[PDB]
Order: sequence, then structure tokens, then C-alpha cells
Amino acid sequence: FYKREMFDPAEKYKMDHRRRGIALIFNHERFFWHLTLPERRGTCADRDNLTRRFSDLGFEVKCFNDLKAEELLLKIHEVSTVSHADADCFVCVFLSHGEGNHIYAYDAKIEIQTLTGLFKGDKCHSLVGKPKIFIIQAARGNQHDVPVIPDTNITEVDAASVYTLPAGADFLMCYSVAEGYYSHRETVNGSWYIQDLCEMLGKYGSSLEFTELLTLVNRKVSQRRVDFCKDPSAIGKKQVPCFASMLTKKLHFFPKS
Amino acid sequence: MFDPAEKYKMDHRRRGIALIFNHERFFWHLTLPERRGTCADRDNLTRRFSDLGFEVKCFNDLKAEELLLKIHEVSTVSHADADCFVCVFLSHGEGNHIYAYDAKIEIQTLTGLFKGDKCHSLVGKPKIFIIQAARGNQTNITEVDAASVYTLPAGADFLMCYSVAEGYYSHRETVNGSWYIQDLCEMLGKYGSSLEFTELLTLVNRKVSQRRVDFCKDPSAIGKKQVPCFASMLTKKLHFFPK
Ligand SMILES: Cc1ncc2cc(N)c(=O)n(C)c2n1
Repeated sequence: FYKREMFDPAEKYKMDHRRRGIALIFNHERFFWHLTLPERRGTCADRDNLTRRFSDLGFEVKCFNDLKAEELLLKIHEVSTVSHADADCFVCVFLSHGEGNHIYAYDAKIEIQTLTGLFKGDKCHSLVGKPKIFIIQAARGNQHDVPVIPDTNITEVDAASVYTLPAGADFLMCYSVAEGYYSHRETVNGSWYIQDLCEMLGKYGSSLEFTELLTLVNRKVSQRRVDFCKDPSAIGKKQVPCFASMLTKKLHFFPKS
Repeated sequence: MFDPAEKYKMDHRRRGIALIFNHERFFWHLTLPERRGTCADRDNLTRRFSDLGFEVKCFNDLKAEELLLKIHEVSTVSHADADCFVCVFLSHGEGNHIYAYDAKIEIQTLTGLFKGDKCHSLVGKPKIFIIQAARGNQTNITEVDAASVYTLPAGADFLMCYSVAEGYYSHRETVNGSWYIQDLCEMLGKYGSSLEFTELLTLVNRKVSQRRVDFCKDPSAIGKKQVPCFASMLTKKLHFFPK
């Protein structure tokens, strides 16, 4: 008895390599004054929450805080050019503000496609046919601060701004919010999306197919309301996340043997 | 209590409506090439969706005004006794637009009609758009079109399914139909009544992405790979078990 090469409706990505793989986290809390972007209080909670959840899933987690665009590009290029032959997959998280096709580093915008492009095909051969998962918590920073240089739990509400695009074969692009909706971040507890993502990872990450888990996150986040007492006008500003999948098989994070 | 395996309730009187807008020819002023093979797609889709219990309504080569009128009429009837709604576009496209016979239409205008406040009877129900649309170029022949349509999501409980993502190429056989539609329909026929729908779509991703582009009859087409994608804002598991 063996499996002939017949089309299998339940085929899974092989997750039995020596290592789960690397999870990069790019955490941005502050920005160069010329960008006129507001601070992102609560993002450190997001970063720490994600670090614990992904590490429990077997990932080697590397966090970088407030990198300049050049440092960011350099660092992610370094990861893309080493061998991932002994890894199951790759995860990259961006926690920042964004606009259109761009995510902000500390000092400048970076095009998402340039970031994901580094892991396409034979640019990164050892990840070909392996899941490449980008998680993006990035929206429009409320620009009611000045173009000059400069502990209550507040919920900040940001309009969706980042195009929720896919990235190539075996890429999964996960977005905190879709166009027409609003992203929420609590200044102490962190972002709604990341909080809910992390809760689901801890509870179900080790058995549930990952896109099914993401769907749970869609439901959880979309069901959140702000206590209407708090101002100003977050009433009716619903958040619905989304994911764009070009995965070709089922993705599980069963505990590694 | 929060249920990790919660399914959309698919036990209504009717599965729901599946609209298909099929575009084979375009007004001369648009200077767009014909889409031979698209009628095979239409028939294939009609069969698979009707087998799933859908009430299928097909429309060929509608002008933009007629198309808008039809989709608005559908958005304004009651879906209270329906499980869900499906809308398929077979045409050329560009950016946020799909072409009708005589003009472009914004996808957001199309999907917006079925959003909560516009179509109260579809609230909390799956709204699935399937889009076979790419850039029209300037015996079974394979036509190859560059991806052109932005692969965007559409709101709560919408699922947006695209034949091709940016940087890849969409293929259509003049007799057999589009690669994407063929593979989707094959999966619908084999697994549509049991498999969770996004899981089925993932199979389609695999099938289409595995079609070889090494040895084309047209040497122009070599290396022009096709990978589809889907953008999900579904909030529950979607099945089409027999009603
Ligand atoms: C890749 C890309 N370039 C430009 C745009 C411009 C847009 N308006 C858009 O919605 N999307 C998704 C885009 N996506």
C-alpha cells in the first residue's frame, strides 16, 4: 500500500522538516516626524502576543523594532537568501501604518511587492512549494498631528488604506482590515486583529487548518463593538479583516515530532 | 458559546440564485478581442451550480446599463428563503473594472449592491463572486492574457474568487474553455457537495498552477504561468451539502 500520484482533495503541505521555520516580526511604534504619522501605542502588546503564539507553534521568532527602510530591506533580504531547506514554511509580520501598496518603516514607505518578491520562485528556491505567510496590521495613521518635531486603554480607529493583495504561488496574505472598514488598536491591549489572531492560535492553532483559523478571526473581529460611551465617533466603524490565498494545499501546524 | 467549526446555515428553502454574466464580443469602439471558449465556460458553470441546487440565470453580452439593471433587480428581491448568492463574471477587465458589451463597470458597484444595508435578506449569508477577467490582447487554440484585474475582497461574508493574480497570465482554450473555469467546474462536480468551499478553491489553485507552460504550440506562451487566488471575508465554514 502506498499513495499513487492521484489528485488528493485533502492534500496537506508537508510540515515534517527538521524546523518549522522563521517568523519575522517588524514592529513599528514611532515614525520620523517628516512622515507626520501618529504613534502606535499597543503594538508592543501585539508583538509580544505574536512572539509567544508563533514560538509555541515551533517557529524561530525574530523581532525588529522601528527599523529604517534600508535596515528593513537589508534584513529581510538576508533572510530571503539563506537556505530554508530544513524549514516547513516562512512567516512575516508587519505591524505599522500603511497606504496603498506601501507599508511604512521608520523613515520611508516600502512597497509590499518588493518585500514579497524576495521570496518568489528561484529567488528563494528553498521555499518553493512551501507556505509563505505574510500578516499585515497596517492602516491609515490619523494625520491630525503637525509637520514639526515633537496609562488609560484607548481604542484608536484607523481607516483601511492598504490594498489587500495576494503575492504569488503558495503565498498567504493576511490583512487586519479590508477597504471600507476600520482597524482598531487598544493602546494597552493591542490591535483587535492581532489579539483575536493570537487567541485563535493559542486555542486552535495546533489542529485547525490555518485558513479556517483565519476565518474564525474574521468572525471574531467582525463581531467586535466599541463601548459606545467612549468618544469620538467610533460608532458604526466596523472592522472586517480578510485574507488572500494562493495556497495550493491544506496548512496545519500540528506539533512537531 | 464560540464554535470553532461553525457553518453558515444552509438549510433554507432554496440554495439561492447564481447569476452568470457571459461576454464573448464587445462593441467595436472598445477595441477588445473576442473570447471564444467562454460559452463552454458558461455551460460548464451552469451545470455544476444547478447540480448544487442553484437557480442559474445566464445573460450574454449585456450592455452596461442592462447589466446594472439586472443585478440591481436581483439585489432588490427577497433572498430570505435562500442560503446564499453567487455571481459569475466572464469577460475582459482592467484594474477595478469588468467590461460589459459597451463599457466598463466597477466591481465595487456590483458587490456593493449586496452589502448588508442594501440587501438585508442576504445579511450573514455567503455572497460569492467568481471572476474570470484579464487583459484582452492587442481547432482548440489557447489564448493567453496578462492579469489585469485587482484581486480585492468586498465586505463581510463576501468571497471573491479570481482566475488569475497580478504577475500571472490567464488561459482560455477556444473549445475547452478557460483553465480556471474548467478546473473549478471539475472540482465542483467531484467535491462541491462535500468539501468546504474555500478548501475546494484551494484545490483549484493547485490544479491551475500545475498546468504546464513549458511546451506551448505558440512559442509566445511559454513560461506564462497561471495562478488564481481568492480573497475571503467569510466568517464561517461554507458547505453545499445536498438539500
Ligand atoms: C497592485 C495594485 N496596484 C495598484 C492598485 C490601485 C488600486 N486602486 C487598487 O485597489 N489596487 C488593489 C491596486 N493594486
